Amino acid sequence: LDYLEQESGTKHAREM
Amino acid sequence: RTWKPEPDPMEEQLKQLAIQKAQLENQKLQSEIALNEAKVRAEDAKKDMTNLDYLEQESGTKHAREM
Repeated sequence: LDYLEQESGTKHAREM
Repeated sequence: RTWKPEPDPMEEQLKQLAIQKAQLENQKLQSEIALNEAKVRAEDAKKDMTNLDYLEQESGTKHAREM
């Protein structure tokens, strides 16, 4: 899950 | 002639417990193989995460997201 979120930019999107 | 060798309760049981022990040992080995496979999968996931972190750092994606 952490790899998919990092690859898809979901973490970056949620950071903003 | 009419002599039936009496069975020994103890010596009887012990054998049943030894059979149970053998079965339990086989199940223990199976569980150990399962655990080793699970650890292999976990290490593969960690390797994938490390590869992702290396690619992001090399390509500057981390720097881009930092801004």
